[PDB]
Order: sequence, then C-alpha cells, then structure tokens
Amino acid sequence: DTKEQRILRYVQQNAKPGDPQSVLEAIDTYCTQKEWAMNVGDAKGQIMDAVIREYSPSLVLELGAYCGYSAVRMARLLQPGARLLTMEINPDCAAITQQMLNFAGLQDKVTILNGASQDLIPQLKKKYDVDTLDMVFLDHWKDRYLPDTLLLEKCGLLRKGTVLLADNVIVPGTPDFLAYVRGSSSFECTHYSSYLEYMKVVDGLEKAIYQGP
Ligand SMILES: O=C(NC/C=C/[C@H]1OC[C@H](O)[C@@H]1O)c1cc([N+](=O)[O-])cc(O)c1O
Ligand SMILES: [Cl-]
Ligand SMILES: [Mg+2]
Repeated sequence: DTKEQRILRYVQQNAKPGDPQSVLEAIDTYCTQKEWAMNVGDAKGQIMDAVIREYSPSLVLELGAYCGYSAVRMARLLQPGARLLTMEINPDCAAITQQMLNFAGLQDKVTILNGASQDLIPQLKKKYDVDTLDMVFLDHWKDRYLPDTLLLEKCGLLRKGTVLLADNVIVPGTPDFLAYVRGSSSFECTHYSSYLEYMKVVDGLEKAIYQGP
C-alpha cells in the first residue's frame, strides 16, 4: 500500500463520480489533513485555471502526471474536442492517474503516455497525431525542465504563442530553466507568485510564451 493508492482510494470513497471539482477537493482535503503530497494544489491551481481560461488551448502537453491532480484540473476546463496528453515516468502513478481521470469522467479528453519525457517527446507527432502544442505544463523532474524544453523546440513542437507554464520554479526550484527562458529572446516570461501546495512556503509558476526561433 502506497501514499498514492491511499489518495486514489480516498477519492473513490469521498468524491462524487463524474464531478472533477469534487475530485480536486477530496485530493486537497486528504493532502491537507492526512498526508502531504506533491500535487500542484489549490492556490497554484487557481492560477493555472486562469491561464488555461485565458488561452483556451486545443492541445495541451503535461510533463509529469503524478496522481492526475493537474490533469483533472486542466482537462475540466478544456473546450469540447480539445485534448490533454500527459507523460508519467512511473507506471504505478500512470495507473493511478488513469483511475483518477476515469472517476472524474474526463477519460475521453486525456491520453496518458507511460515513459520518460525525453523518450516520448520525439514520438508525439507520429504516434499521437500532433502538429504543434498550444500549451505545455512542466511539473516533472526539475532537472528535466530545460532539456525537455530544448527537445520540444528541436522536435518542432512549439509554435509562436505556445504557452509554457512551469511549476516549482522557486521551490524546489528550476534555476537553469528559469535563467534560460528569462534570458532568451525566444521566450516572453511572466512570473506568478504563489505558495507551495498545502504550505506557507513561497513558490511560483512561470509562464514562458515561445516567440519563434
Ligand atoms: O519533485 C517534484 N515533482 C517531480 C516528480 C516527478 C515524478 O515523481 C513521482 C511521479 O512519478 C512524478 O511524475 C515536486 C516536488 C515538490 N516538493 O516540494 O518536493 C513539489 C512539487 O510541486 C513537485 O512537483
Ligand atoms: Cl499535480
Ligand atoms: Mg509541482
């Protein structure tokens, strides 16, 4: 029995099936009151929600599903016909994420990719019928944010106006990524100050909008 399985079970026992908001609320309750876990959380989540609503993306890539909290958060705001692809390196987590989405009634909008980002990114266009991405959410290994951004760019997955939105740029931090995007004329960056999930520690999201080569 793992922490992640306990979260899934709590959602199954307490949330309303087919109600994404209820699923988010049960996850946030469990992680607030019983066991901390690395979900984006409600405070950063509201900022995510605002960004998604602003850009109305048709095709979103998530790096790092975990338990599917952000997958649920994002997919519930997607317009009909829009798609979320989410990459998860751990097969236990990838299974839990599928179950979370199923419960929420979002399975039709979301496609889970099991594998390492660096291995899956070059297969997106051909295997998943992708031209360019409208939005990318980065929440996987923090040392992978920069090299996976360079890989997205190499593989032709970014277009002018693709929105990159990165969690944990302060805590635990992604200092190479943040230096890079903020220094590059290919990115226009905005910082959204917030708090680390379930805590009083300052963290933030960075939005980096790709400008072209
Ligand atoms: O390592 C973090 N995320 C990367 C984890 C990536 C993989 O580990 C478990 C699962 O397989 C996931 O895809 C992290 C860590 C903290 N933290 O405070 O440690 C807060 C966060 O929001 C995080 O995303
Ligand atoms: Cl999450
Ligand atoms: Mg995170």
